[PDB]
Amino acid sequence: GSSGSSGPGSPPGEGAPLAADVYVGNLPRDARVSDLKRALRELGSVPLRLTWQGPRRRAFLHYPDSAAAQQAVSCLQGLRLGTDTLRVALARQQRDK
Repeated sequence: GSSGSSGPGSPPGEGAPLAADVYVGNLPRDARVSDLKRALRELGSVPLRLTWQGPRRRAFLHYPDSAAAQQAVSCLQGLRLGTDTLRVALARQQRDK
């Protein structure tokens, strides 16, 4: 074997909006909320609320607090349904009225 190095450094979580909403796009043609839910369940990534859209092919996971979200995301990452690789990433947008 061979090892002996660290790799610290993670997107801080203080001061910025407590937006604990994860964005999910690039869903199959006729994807089913279940398909996604299941994976989330087994992955212990079950949020309080989940907004799934059909014709729009989008999904929004609402976690209790940022922490909960972050942890989940890292896990969700990579996960894909079929051939297409779902586009999962913390929902962030600068929309100021």
